[PDB]
Amino acid sequence: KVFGRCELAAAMKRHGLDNYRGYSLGNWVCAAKFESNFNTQATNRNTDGSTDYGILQINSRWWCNDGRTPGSRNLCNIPCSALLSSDITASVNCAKKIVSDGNGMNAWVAWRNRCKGTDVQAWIRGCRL
Ligand SMILES: [Cl-]
Ligand SMILES: [Cl-]
Ligand SMILES: [Cl-]
Ligand SMILES: [Cl-]
Ligand SMILES: [Cl-]
Ligand code: NA
Repeated sequence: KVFGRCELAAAMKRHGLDNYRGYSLGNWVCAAKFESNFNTQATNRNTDGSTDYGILQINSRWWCNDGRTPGSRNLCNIPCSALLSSDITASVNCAKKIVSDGNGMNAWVAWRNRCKGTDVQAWIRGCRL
């Protein structure tokens, strides 16, 4: 599923991401835009053999099991394929664990390079929330 901007904002708000660990909703929408272009089916392979999955490009090196990342962890206790669903619940719940692990949203490279320090409220401007 390719979300619209306001559609995704509303879904993330319903799932408790607005101001989660102090990160306003626009931070999460901005991260999703630049990580996946709002596409739940996005995958990308990393140099070390791990793979990033879904709307927030969660990495199999630490967070999910895809059966092809030897020596990795599965800290969200999910198969990576669950992060590709049209229902974003699994991605949001895993993202909550990630952002709570000490480094905040700096875990998302695209957030750090394209969202951090910008006017992220623009990503939810005009949306009915
Ligand atoms: Cl957009
Ligand atoms: Cl915001
Ligand atoms: Cl594995
Ligand atoms: Cl949902
Ligand atoms: Cl933080
Ligand atoms: Na893994």
